[PDB]
Amino acid sequence: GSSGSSGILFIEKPQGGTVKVGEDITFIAKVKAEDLLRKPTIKWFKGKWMDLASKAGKHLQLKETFERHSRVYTFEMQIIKAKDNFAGNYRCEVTYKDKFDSCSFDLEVHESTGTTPNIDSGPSSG
Repeated sequence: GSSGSSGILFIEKPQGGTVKVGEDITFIAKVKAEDLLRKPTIKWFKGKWMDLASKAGKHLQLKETFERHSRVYTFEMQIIKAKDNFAGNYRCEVTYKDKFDSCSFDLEVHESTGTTPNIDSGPSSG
């Protein structure tokens, strides 16, 4: 197990997944906050240069919410009509007054069914 962690700041992390072509997927990402006057900013990226941040407009839409109840923020990433181009390696950058944290995940895109299924191979149920 090559996983090392120690009292990380980024409470929750956006666990990558696999969305079908044309489907809509959302990610979760929370951060430990102490102050209220200040608010941390999150920037979503993709590929090498592709910055989802600027891509957010139609096919993509980001989300952000604050919870003074626990002083923790929760940023989400709503991806609409996920195209085969949305697949690859994602990245997250959150620069907070206190400390900064970054996390990256993986996203997969499967071809949405269109025409009748072809000869398959394997067991079935139901």
